[PDB]
Amino acid sequence: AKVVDIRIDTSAERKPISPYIYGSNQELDATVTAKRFGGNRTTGYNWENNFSNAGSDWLHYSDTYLLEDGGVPKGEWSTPASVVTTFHDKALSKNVPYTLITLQAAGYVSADGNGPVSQEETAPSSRWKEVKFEKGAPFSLTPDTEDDYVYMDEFVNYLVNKYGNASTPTGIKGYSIDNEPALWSHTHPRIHPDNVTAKELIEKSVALSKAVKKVDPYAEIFGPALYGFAAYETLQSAPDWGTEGEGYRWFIDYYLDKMKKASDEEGKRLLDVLDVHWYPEARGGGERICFGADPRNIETNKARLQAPRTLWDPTYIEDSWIGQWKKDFLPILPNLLDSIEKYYPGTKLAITEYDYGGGNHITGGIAQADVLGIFGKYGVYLATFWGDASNNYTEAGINLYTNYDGKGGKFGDTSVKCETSDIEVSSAYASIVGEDDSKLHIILLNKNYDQPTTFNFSIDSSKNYTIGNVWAFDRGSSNITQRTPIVNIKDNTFTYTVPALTACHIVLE
Ligand SMILES: [Ca+2]
Ligand SMILES: [Cl-]
Ligand SMILES: [Zn+2]
Repeated sequence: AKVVDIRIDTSAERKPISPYIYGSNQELDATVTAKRFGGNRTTGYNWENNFSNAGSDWLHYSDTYLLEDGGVPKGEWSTPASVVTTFHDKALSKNVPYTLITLQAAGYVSADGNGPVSQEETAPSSRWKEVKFEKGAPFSLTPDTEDDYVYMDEFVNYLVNKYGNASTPTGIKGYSIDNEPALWSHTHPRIHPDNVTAKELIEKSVALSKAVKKVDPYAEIFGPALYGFAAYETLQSAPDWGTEGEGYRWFIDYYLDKMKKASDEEGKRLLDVLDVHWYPEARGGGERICFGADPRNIETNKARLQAPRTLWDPTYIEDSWIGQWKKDFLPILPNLLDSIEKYYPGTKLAITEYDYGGGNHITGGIAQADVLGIFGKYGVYLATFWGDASNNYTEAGINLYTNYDGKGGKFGDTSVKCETSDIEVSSAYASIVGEDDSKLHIILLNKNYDQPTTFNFSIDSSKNYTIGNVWAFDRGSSNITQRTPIVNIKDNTFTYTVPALTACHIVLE
């Protein structure tokens, strides 16, 4: 039998878990705690008329896709910002406390919904409106659709007028500086044909942040929404990186340092949240764990289970180009957080797109639960999964934290010390509520593929626990079901054997 010791000390290493790590980009069958309006379609979205452009995703079409996909009623298609107000209204109706709205920085937004934009209609042209961050004339709630410009501060003003500012109960809390700027010239060449420079990205980020914060001083600015590691390192070989990056280990440090400098000159914080996208490059069984992975490939599934360790564990070297060539930047979350500490202390960290794959397989659910445990433990502020409602095991992984009992039961909001003797076969995360250890929550993941694992728990707490109720999912179902409670707790010790490939949430009282 495989035997693993779990040691918890409810008084030790206490740290808040940000509530907003359990979010999504799409409409999921899960209770989520943040919603992001972002990704490729948001770069060219025009709040005045709701048109947007597919870019490379579909023939550079300008059309009504976001109206249709967001479920906006036809009677509101010509109402300013109806894509965004439907998106936020839906989030509020689902009791989601954080909405993150992407603002447009690549330079232009769709003028029309008339179909493909030719290369000869690359902006500026009749097919586009130029974005300015500051109107510099009085705002209107009925923006002028006939002129040549779309104003970001006027868009924010419309939202704040409707919902209140970000400090209020219904306000939109965060705005993103566009999406994947190092891919603008690939995804949106008809808006931004040139490869983005580091200098342009800082100039725009600073200017947009200033413009937003004049309207809503409480709103959080997120950037740069980088697509993946090569953008973290060099802004995708940006044309000015050889000069701008002198003395910087990677583009992340340059971005933090320059946003801090601009904030110090301005006299207020202009970057609230360092925002990146992380689609694992980890491979197993001869393929990446996401983007077309075969769920029959057991070696891929095993690699998916271990891949979350690249986020935090210095001993884990994944099979990928990042694991091979970029060891100096792994594990990735401590590297990002260390950069924040060195170059812009107090900046938060968000993972605004990610997907570990296997979302309809038990290993996608276990990996998802592991990732959410890591985000909480290591201090990520906000995270939003990218993927649809067919990812039933990913959704179970989210609900294990946000709604394990179907009536709103949730993981605690204060992380506490919880160590496993075998980080390969298992993960375990523990939390309490506020400062109170009366209820101790434990997420316990058995990564053993084809055998049970016996866990010997030893807990140091101010309480003497007498029952552990249990909810779990497994290969039999992604529905989270209540299991027999743990009852033989002797001096805050117990033994609990869990079947192969099972994810559990234990609630001790
Ligand atoms: Ca206009
Ligand atoms: Cl990018
Ligand atoms: Zn689903």
